[PDB]
Amino acid sequence: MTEIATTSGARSVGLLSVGAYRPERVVTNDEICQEWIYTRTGIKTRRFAADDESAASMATEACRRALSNAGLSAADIDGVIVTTNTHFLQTPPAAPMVAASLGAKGILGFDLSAGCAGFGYALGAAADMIRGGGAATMLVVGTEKLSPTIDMYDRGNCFIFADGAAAVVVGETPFQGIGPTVAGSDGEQADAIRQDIDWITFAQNPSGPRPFVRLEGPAVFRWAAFKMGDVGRRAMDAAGVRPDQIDVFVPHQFNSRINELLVKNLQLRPDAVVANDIEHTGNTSAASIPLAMAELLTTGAAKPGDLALLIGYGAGLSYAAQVVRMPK
Amino acid sequence: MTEIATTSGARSVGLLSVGAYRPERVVTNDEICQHIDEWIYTRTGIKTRRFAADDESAASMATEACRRALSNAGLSAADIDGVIVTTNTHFLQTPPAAPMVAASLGAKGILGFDLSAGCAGFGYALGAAADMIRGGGAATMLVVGTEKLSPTIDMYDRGNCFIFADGAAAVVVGETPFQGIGPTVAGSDGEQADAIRQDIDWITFAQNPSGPRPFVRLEGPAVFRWAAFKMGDVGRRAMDAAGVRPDQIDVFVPHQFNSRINELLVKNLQLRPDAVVANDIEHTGNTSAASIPLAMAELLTTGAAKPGDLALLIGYGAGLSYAAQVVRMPK
Ligand SMILES: *SCCCCCCCCCC
Ligand SMILES: *SCCCCCCCCCC
Repeated sequence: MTEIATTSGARSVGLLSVGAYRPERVVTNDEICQEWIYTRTGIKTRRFAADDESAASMATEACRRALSNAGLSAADIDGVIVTTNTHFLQTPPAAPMVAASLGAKGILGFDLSAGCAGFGYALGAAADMIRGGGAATMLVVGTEKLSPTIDMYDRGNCFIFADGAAAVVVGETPFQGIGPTVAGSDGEQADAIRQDIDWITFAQNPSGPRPFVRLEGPAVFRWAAFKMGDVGRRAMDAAGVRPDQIDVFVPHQFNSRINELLVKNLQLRPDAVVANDIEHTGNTSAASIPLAMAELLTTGAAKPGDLALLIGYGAGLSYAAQVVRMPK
Repeated sequence: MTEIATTSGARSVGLLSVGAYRPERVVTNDEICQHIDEWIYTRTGIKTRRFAADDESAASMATEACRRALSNAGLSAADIDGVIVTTNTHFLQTPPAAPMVAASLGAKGILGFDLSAGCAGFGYALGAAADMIRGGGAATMLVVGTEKLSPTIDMYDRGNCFIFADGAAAVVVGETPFQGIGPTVAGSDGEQADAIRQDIDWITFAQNPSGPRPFVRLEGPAVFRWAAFKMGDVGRRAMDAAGVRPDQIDVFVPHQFNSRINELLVKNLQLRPDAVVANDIEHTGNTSAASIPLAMAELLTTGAAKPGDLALLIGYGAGLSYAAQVVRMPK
């Protein structure tokens, strides 16, 4: 029964920085179709990536900005996790591609897919790896090129999804910066948000329709609005923080009315800042939460060290939540 | 500034069991390779491999492997707090497979995500699961490598038609009396991402689906050279991290990519003459993320390895990615 070593890393880990990338093309409600969109969803405009851009290329840019904001270079990073739904290759994964693009072609890394909640899972996994001693400093980047997956004839969701990327640096902090991860799924509602035709079935029958994103609105709305408050409470309990201590709330930027209901259910202070990046960023799935954090810090709405509650929710029916201290 | 709480989990974690699902369709070298009518065997060690049915998926096979893993641990779905699915052949951008897998086992509600790191998916997934359990995020998890690679194969690709295959195998990861999973050794060579790849991205394809379709492409010489050059060091780093010597390893479970690579690695790692070396590749081929746990499953089934034998795992593949650890054999 030979000894296998037990190891550990730094106990206190937090967000050292965030960097964000949004593509340049402003897309209006009048272009992604064929008066009440803003009212119903909270969206006015979104950003679409260029043809030559990819989830991977945007991840690279966000990571560059996150390193710069941390006072770090790529040689300081031990690992990278890319989280996404729009890396349109079965292999290779985007993480080593990003690693090489940053000039650290040899560092560990993998891709994490958990629908919209990928970021919360990816954060928790980096936190755990570092505390476990598998790394000291990591990049976690949510990146999405959703624009090509949208059926422009589907008024059900055509105005929802968008493009962009955002990265956080995660590493040793003087005090705990990332609370315990509260996560879960509802695999019985896997169909509620989906690619409608798998790629192989499509490739094997090219005379058929191509795949696009499909959404089941009432079922999604119902689930989020009514279960996400209890998830938020578990995240606050686990972190040992009270609802009234939360300065910033970053729900997934999926729909404004869902997020409005959550705020009331969660019993946060009246002055708690609630992320509304959705209005000019739309729904950027895995990139949503860190894009919203960056946006709040940019505008002055949040400050480094603010207590933020993050709740990711979406496809698979997956959610991941945690309390953090704001970076930068 | 009030301080954020931390949680804690098990210190000592291990592979409690393995469960293996192999689809029933047996495929010979003749059938998958247009160019061949015995050298494929000599050059790679592959004689046959299993192909999933048309109706089967990476997700469906994962469920089956999970059921078997649970039964092999004497546990139920009630005992699992998390599932990581690792694959390269879940052919949906969304939804992920992990939640539908969890539902399939009656553990709807439980956390889960999919992990992709080419062939090295399993080692990263095993590493991630151990980390999560020690961090207090879960107490007992399923980690399942699953692959339906058969429909990605170009039967005219003389360099790779014979390589890839279907299967799934899961491990139950949980608290043990003594440390059962050593630290994770991992890394990449992102500058060689094109070495193993889908050749046409899905969106580029979606715009011209009546033209050429995507298939798996592999630059074999490049991959052979890199594995033979690099994996010895990788193996040594995993043993060093676990605090073990080469002569202490009982079972060597390298990725089932090519038998000749794996022989070169045995010699390079300086393992014991009598160290048991995984050769599941012979009738299973390269099942990517399912390879290591399927190979563990095979050594146990044949009784070539026993539960508790000290094992060295090395995964290597696309991305150019690798992930390694010393573990005790499950079952
Ligand atoms: S909440 C996550 C939504 C992500 C959707 C991925 C795109 C699916 C359509 C592929 C054509
Ligand atoms: S070593 C990892 C091999 C994974 C191959 C995934 C399939 C890519 C081609 C899809 C058409």
